[PDB]
Amino acid sequence: GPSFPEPKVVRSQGGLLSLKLSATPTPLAIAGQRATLLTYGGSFPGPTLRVRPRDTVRLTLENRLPEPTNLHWHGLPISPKVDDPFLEIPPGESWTYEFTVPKELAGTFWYHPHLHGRVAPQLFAGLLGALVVESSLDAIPELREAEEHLLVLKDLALQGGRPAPHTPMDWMNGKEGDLVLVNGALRPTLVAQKATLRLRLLNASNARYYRLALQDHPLYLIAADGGFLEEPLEVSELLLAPGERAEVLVRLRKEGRFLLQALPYDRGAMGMMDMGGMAHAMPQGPSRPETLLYLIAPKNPKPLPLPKALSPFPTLPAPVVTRRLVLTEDMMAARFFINGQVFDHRRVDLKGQAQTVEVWEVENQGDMDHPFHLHVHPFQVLSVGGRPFPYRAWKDVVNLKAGEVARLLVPLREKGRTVFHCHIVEHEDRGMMGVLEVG
Ligand SMILES: [Hg+2]
Ligand SMILES: [Hg+2]
Ligand SMILES: [Hg+2]
Ligand SMILES: [Hg+2]
Repeated sequence: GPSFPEPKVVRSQGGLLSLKLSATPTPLAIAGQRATLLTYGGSFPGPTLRVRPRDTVRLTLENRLPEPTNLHWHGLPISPKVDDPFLEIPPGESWTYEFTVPKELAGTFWYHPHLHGRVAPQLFAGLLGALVVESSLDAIPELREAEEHLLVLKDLALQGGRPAPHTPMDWMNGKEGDLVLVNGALRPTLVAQKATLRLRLLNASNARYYRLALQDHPLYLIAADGGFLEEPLEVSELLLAPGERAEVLVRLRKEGRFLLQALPYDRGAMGMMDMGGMAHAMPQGPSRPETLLYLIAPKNPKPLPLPKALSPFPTLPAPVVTRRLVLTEDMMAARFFINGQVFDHRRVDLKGQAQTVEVWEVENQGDMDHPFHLHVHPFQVLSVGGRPFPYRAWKDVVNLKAGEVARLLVPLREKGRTVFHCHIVEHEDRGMMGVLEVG
């Protein structure tokens, strides 16, 4: 097959993507070994769904797992009556998700389970795939002529031919694995045919961070989680927290082999030690560097010029309310809180008005990085840690380091009950989630 493995794409036809997927234990070959994973569509990752604004999506999910499951349409500003975080599909049963892709939308999104208490083991086992919303912007020559690839960043650990079980420590930290894969492949080679690459990036890991850097090259950020930036932004590196997406242009500068690496990064994971007194928690420190893929540049590369502009970001109406949501931890209990409470599906925590804008101040008072996700309502990050964000774009996950405050501009779109939570998914399963009702 192609040197660079990417999930099979399923495209809308005549404005309709109609597809049946089964969530099923699947024997496959992964990273040179045989394993049974939990998959959608018999593959890991699941198939990439590729749609356009105004398309109809009709997706029937059949649950062939021994426990309930559902789908979360991550990043999609659709109704929570469709993207229903409380819906349970029992084992053996099916459910059809039907929605229209919003008109003003573009980017890389994804799908995976969202059932409180069950997310971490299901996601870790392989239940995830990408969804790409194509844009008329993709037709401008500076993007059209680029070579495009999806990179699904997901790690895994195997034990006895199956995903390794969660340990107590995994529930405290979020589980990371030793197999650090791209599209389910171990350190694949991307033999570029064009001098400009357009890479769509997805962190589908439970807890692992990817501090992305390509040897000898900057990256040009062109999209965040849920849409384009206003113009390309040059960066020397790019951190993708769990749940985040980005799109970058890579402008290959000379012939040769360049490593795309996940550089060392300390997200505040903890170990346990006993040094003659203490049996207490201790910092793991930074992750070890990982090579994600080998990028081979073509002969005499001459990259396209960058787009001078992408998409103008809407200036939003003036906000009508400010929220404050404080994140805390009880590490030894593996419990996690928002404003001093754990999730209760019966309890509404915030009540907001559709079509108004809110300011959300999210404060991490813990010692671990916590990536904060809000369903249904994409937001504009104004600042994090008191530093203004260097671009305007739609996001749905924002990373907060220990002590940091994020200030978000949150337009409320669809009416109904939805959730917000930490995207270190073990933390969500262990309580770090709340309920927003929009009316
Ligand atoms: Hg998610
Ligand atoms: Hg979720
Ligand atoms: Hg110690
Ligand atoms: Hg968290």
